[PDB]
Amino acid sequence: SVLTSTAAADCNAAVVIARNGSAVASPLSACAVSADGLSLTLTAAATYKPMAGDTVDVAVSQTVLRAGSATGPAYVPRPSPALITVPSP
Repeated sequence: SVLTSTAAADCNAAVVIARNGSAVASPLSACAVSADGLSLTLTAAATYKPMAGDTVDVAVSQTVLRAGSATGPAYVPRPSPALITVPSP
């Protein structure tokens, strides 16, 4: 997968970051993708630090991130947010 656009505003509109049902506004400052495209490379915001817990999902009906390619099928929300072992108690 690859991001169609990588502007600061565009990055925050692609995913929703929450913890215990409470979301976080503009949790990122930038975004990118790995060379092989098998993983994302997100730049965090300055309002939190790593403490081994978090969760993340994708915004409903978003089109910024597309699998296959930048012109392939788009991502859709998971049944539940995926786990991230970083910024939250």
